[PDB]
Amino acid sequence: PLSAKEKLDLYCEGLADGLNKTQAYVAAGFSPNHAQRNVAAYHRKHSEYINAFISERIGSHVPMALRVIVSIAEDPNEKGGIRLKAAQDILDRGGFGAKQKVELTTKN
Amino acid sequence: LSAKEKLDLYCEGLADGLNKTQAYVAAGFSPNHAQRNVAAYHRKHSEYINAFISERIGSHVPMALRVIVSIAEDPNEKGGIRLKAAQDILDRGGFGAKQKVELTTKNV
Amino acid sequence: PLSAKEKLDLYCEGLADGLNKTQAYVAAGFSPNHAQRNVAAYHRKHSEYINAFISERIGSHVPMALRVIVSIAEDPNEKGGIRLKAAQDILDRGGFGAKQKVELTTK
Amino acid sequence: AKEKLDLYCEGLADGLNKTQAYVAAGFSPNHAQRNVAAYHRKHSEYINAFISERIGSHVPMALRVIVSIAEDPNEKGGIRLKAAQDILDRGGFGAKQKVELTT
Amino acid sequence: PLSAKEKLDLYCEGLADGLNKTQAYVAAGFSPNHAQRNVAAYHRKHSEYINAFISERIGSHVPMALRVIVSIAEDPNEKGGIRLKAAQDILDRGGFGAKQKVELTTKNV
Amino acid sequence: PLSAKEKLDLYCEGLADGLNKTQAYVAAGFSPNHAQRNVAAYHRKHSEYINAFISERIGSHVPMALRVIVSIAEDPNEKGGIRLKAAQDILDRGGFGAKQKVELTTK
Amino acid sequence: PLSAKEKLDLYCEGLADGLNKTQAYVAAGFSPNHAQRNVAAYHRKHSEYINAFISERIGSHVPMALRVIVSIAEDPNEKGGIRLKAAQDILDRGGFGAKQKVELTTKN
Amino acid sequence: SAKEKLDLYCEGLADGLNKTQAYVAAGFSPNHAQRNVAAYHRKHSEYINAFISERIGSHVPMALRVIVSIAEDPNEKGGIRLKAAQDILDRGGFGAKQKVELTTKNV
Amino acid sequence: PLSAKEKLDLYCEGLADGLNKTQAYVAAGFSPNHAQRNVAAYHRKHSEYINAFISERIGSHVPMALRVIVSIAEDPNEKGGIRLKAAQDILDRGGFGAKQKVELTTKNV
Repeated sequence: PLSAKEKLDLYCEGLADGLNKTQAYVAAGFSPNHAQRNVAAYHRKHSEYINAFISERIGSHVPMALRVIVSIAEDPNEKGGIRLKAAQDILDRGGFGAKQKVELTTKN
Repeated sequence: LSAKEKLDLYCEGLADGLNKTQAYVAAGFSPNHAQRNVAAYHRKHSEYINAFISERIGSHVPMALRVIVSIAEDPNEKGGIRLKAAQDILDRGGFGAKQKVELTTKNV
Repeated sequence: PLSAKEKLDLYCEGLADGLNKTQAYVAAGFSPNHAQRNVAAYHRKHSEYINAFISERIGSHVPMALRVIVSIAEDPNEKGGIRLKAAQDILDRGGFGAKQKVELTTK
Repeated sequence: AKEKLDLYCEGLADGLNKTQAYVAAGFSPNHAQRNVAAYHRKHSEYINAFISERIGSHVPMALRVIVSIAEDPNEKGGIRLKAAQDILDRGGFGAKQKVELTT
Repeated sequence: PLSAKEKLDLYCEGLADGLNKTQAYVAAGFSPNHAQRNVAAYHRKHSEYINAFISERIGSHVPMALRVIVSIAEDPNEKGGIRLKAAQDILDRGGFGAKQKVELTTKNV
Repeated sequence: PLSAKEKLDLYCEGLADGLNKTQAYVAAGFSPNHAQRNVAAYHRKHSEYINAFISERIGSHVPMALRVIVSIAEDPNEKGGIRLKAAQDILDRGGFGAKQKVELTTK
Repeated sequence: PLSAKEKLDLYCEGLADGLNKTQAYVAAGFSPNHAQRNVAAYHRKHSEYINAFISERIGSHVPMALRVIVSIAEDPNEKGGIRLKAAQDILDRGGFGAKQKVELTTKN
Repeated sequence: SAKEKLDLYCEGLADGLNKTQAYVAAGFSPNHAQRNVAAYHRKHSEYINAFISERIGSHVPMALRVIVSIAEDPNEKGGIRLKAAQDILDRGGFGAKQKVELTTKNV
Repeated sequence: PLSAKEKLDLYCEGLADGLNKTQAYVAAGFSPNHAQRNVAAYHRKHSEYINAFISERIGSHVPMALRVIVSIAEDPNEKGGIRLKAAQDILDRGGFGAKQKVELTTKNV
């Protein structure tokens, strides 16, 4: 007796690691005999929620990436080019770069 | 069941074994009329197969996410690879690029 | 009792595999002496269909490439950068990608 | 409640765990997997602003790294050139034209 | 007993294979002694047909290239990056590709 | 006896080199007793000026960069590719390099 | 006695091959006492024709390059990556290419 | 004198890259450094930018001569010579440009 | 009488080879004392012509580059990737190029 969206979230969490749709479906608590078509219909209904959830899991891992990038930028034992790319990366994300393009339209 | 279930079974065989005729004969079809029916059948049902294979491509995204997270968190990986994976998840998380200034000239 | 279209499709498959205009022409089951002008005329007549066929042939190979990329992503003994590129590719084709650019016109 | 949220935000930014950073902010320790989800999706924009400010905090370090690489005589030539070009690009001196012909 | 179109076709074939202006000119069957001034006018006259012929000839080679790319994709003993690039290539030409970009115009007038 | 603008400039310069916000705050000459809260409010207030200062410092380092790029271009015992990239770069900043695109829009 | 058009073409050919303005100028036959005073202006006169001449000369080498690319693509003793790049190149020049891009415009 | 110290301060920044250091090296008041250099630099930003843009224009013949020498040097690596030749041909006014567009809509 | 239009071009040649503004100014036969400012002002006056002249000098070097590229393409002992890049460059210069792009502007305005 659980929220249908919460059992859907359990299905999503089980799908994110163990990589099988019907397996996560029955692990979400559905009919084990009416299994392989009902998981397909359920997935085809709530596709947009699944995409938003996957983007949420991507966003959950960003602080690790930030620590990695800063540590590489301040690492004295790294190659010069990799430090330069890390410093460039955080400077770009900080709001500094530029591009000047000149256009010339010779129409016919 | 419905001929559509035999078609999706045929699509499953096409997704794994890379042969039109082999996936045809695995569906339970004519072994004598082999080159004839699979070509017309495939040329008719293109959109369902394309949607099915794009769904199969999407089926592997948790694996790819786990791989990228592992490369970012693997302590013994090269500096450049850790930096590039971290840049990738930061970009997919919603932290990105920057400015461009335009200058428009026109034909005499 | 064979269709012109079917003969044409056999000629296209033979051109994709046996790599010669006159050779694939006669392998389609045609006249071997009235060939060198006739195969050229036949090719320039049905060019759009041959190109559509070749795109169908390219699409015939996408599951192999899909398996290749998934295998490269799942290989524990592969170089790090290549695994990363394979996973990036699967994430991009799955529908999660790149972002913004700001415009400012000085005219 | 926002100051306790900032406490939780720093704990999340450094220790990389939702439930642990939740209880490390001085919040309810028993019921974790449900309330942290609602709180996290609730203040998403605040967390994003928090992380973008933290990204901006490291900019002086990056600038110093790039100038050091540009001034190092024992650095490879290609890396020195890329760094000097990079600060020149960020300083406001750059590129040029592209001509179009539309039929 | 040949027309201007068939001698032009022989001229184009000789130019595609034997690579010489006077050589491809005379293999079409003209006078070899007073050649160097007239070939410039001839080529500048039928340039577009030669270009279309050359693109046709390029289109003649696609199955060889396709076979090479597929073999590289299925070759297990090839470097990982080249196998990856090849699989990416056939997927891109097959119709599975890229994605979004957001615009932000801070306008002037 | 110096402006809030001069105290802000010293705080920003200290922020350029001196990492601690609170360290750059007290080195700018403010109250050391309540610094860690007041530096947060002060920084969140004057964000645009600090960003402008950092862009000013980036421009402050450009003559060094020009000297390095021209010197690497003039180095007689340097690799060809690096000399080529530097010469290309200064030629591009001088106002050279062209690129043509023909468009065909099928709406 | 020489036709002016043929003489200009000969001067152009000398620039194309023997790499000198004054060399091709004296190779046309011109006033011996003065050349530099006029040759610079003369070159500035027929600039567009010389550009057409060099654009024709680049096209003169196209079948050789095509043979080069086909041989590199079909040579079995070449690196895998170079074989792939050559095959890709001839496939692109044959007319088979790239795909989509999504736009999202936020206003001001 | 004042102009001499103005451009010498910039060349000193080009040589050892520090504003207070180049200010005290330029030959003005050595006693007050951190405030007077800030005011002086903020005033003449356009002047230093124009000066360095002129200095860049001073070096373009060097870049051209270096590139031509790299292109015609017979014992240089092949790829570097090819990149140099491509660059000089591109700046001479010769490049490829094809592109077919197809703009759709959600209706 | 050397005209100001042609003497400027001689100064331009001196700037392209002998690499100094004031030195080329006095090497045109000017006052060596009227020095550091006068060459700067002269340069600021005729900037567009100086740029056009250096562009003619840059255009002067294209035949050598073409010779080099064809030589690299024709070298039997050159690396495969480098010969391929040379052939790609000359094919692009001949008029054979790029390919498709699909646009889709689905947004909430």
